[PDB]
Amino acid sequence: GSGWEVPEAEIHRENPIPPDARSLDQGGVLYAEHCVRCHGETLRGDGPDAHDLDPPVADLVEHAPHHSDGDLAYRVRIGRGPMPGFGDALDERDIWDLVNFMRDRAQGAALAGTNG
Ligand code: HEC
Repeated sequence: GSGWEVPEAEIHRENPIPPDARSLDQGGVLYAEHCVRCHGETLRGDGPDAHDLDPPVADLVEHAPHHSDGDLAYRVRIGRGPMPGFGDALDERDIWDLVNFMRDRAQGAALAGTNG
């Protein structure tokens, strides 16, 4: 590969899980279980292990609103650089809620609080 390997079809596959209690609460658990070590708690790359990798962990806060549910989901599923694909360990519910958590927090930090 030479970057992001994700099929456009699955990019438009919006995770069939309503962003709410289960997505955000449970998603936070799966997030703090795995993602925080590189993407951090504030989705800004606050991860301690994010300093011993090669590719940029990216500012999910800004990245997530610009990306689609399926796109982000597939990357957690199959992997994205130094992060292994969790699609074999985690189920759809785990990853789908992860994306909802990511999307919600990112958009919340992008929109709410910003007057410009
Ligand atoms: C360090 C080993 C990581 C852990 C742990 C997790 N992620 Fe990650 N992620 C990492 C990198 C270096 C990158 C970018 C590499 C690239 O090819 O661009 C990413 C990217 C993502 C993305 C896509 C964001 C974007 O490219 O705009 C998503 C959606 C993502 N990561 C999700 C994610 C989740 C849910 C994790 C916990 C289960 C997680 N990552 C852990 C590095 C690392």
